[PDB]
Amino acid sequence: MHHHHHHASVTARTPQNFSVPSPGPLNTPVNPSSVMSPAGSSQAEEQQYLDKLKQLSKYIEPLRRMINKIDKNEDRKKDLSKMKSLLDILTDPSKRCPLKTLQKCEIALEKLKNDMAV
Repeated sequence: MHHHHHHASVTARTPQNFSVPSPGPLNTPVNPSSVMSPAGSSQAEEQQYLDKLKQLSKYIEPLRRMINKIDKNEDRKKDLSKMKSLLDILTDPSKRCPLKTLQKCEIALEKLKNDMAV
């Protein structure tokens, strides 16, 4: 008789950002008319789309620090809305992040970097 698992209990299930479910292989359609990938060339686009969410998912933090050093400048008071926005965007809890926001955050944060580095 082992002795170690005596403190927890299986009561209800509730995942949190990739915990229980893990959609990997896409070879089982369910929606009507699904021929947007006959040759099977849509994995790198489905992977980068999610990989891009994770790409800026890192820059989403540095923004918080910027929001302070930015509001700190009366001349760059306008940029304050850029960091707070980018951060408020990339933090989308609906898991609905279109390449438009990702690409914009990357392009925006990039243009804001050139002005931050003197």
